[PDB]
Amino acid sequence: DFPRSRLRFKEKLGEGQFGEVHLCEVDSPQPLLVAVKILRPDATKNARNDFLKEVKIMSRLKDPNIIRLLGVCVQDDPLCMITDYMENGDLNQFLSAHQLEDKAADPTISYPMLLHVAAQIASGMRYLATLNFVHRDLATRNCLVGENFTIKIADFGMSRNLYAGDYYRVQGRAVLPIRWMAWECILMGKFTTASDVWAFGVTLWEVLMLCRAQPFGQLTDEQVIENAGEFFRDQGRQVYLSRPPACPQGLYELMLRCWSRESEQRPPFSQLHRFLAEDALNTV
Ligand SMILES: O=C(N[C@@H]1CNC[C@H]1c1ccccc1)c1ccc(Cl)c(COc2cnc3[nH]ccc3c2)c1
Repeated sequence: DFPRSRLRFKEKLGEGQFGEVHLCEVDSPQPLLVAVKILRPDATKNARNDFLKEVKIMSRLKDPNIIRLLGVCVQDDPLCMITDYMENGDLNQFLSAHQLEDKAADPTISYPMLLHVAAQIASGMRYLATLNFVHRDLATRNCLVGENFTIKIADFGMSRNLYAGDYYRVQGRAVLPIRWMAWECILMGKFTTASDVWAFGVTLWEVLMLCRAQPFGQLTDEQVIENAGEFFRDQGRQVYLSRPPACPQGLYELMLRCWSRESEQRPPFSQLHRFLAEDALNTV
């Protein structure tokens, strides 16, 4: 374990339902930067329980493209959770700050780098699928960026003010990221690896949009939920995200497969990874 006194708190990186995250320095790792989650100052008994369960969940996750648990604070110390610090933060904010490189002639990013970003996400999801672990909230806002466009999948919950518009809230119900959700999730509220594939399709759409636009952004929440009904009724009235400017038709057809009505017809993450890492390179 690790002593809290050995951590040197530098800045606040975020705040959630049952904890808050700080950038810390460590001078005796056994000047190293890490991210540390601690209880909120109004921490309840309920929050502490959720914190302990989060540690158990994160102890499971061991993959280059999933955030990893480096340690926890000592038994006697106030609770903390330590992970790698991803120095470029939020993938949504990161991509937002770039535009697609102009081949003919302001930080930019190339189409092959967008493929590399998306492939890393697919590799992380491929790993989670081997654990039969369902993410339930895959989106660029839940991905983190490190050095050299390294991507790790995380999950920061559904309460951040910055992304409030990405969730549909009804009193007494689970909060729902409806614009990322497969039709069967919207109608029947249950999540699978196949619905993670659907969300990956939307996440891939985000990446190729350079996070410039909300999925179905000109449709209301009510219209997005009704669209799920049109998938169910299967009478050809359902609608899809449009092809991003940066997205070749061949890659768009991959995305459309992620949004297949039948869960079994959606590509597995192994197929998605292969396409993004290899096939798509002839579309450059
Ligand atoms: O995502 C976490 N927890 C989810 C929720 N439950 C299980 C787990 C999960 C992982 C992966 C997939 C699904 C769920 C989580 C927990 C603690 C900490 Cl400190 C961080 C890292 O925060 C960082 C690291 N670098 C940063 N740079 C700039 C900001 C920033 C924040 C993330």
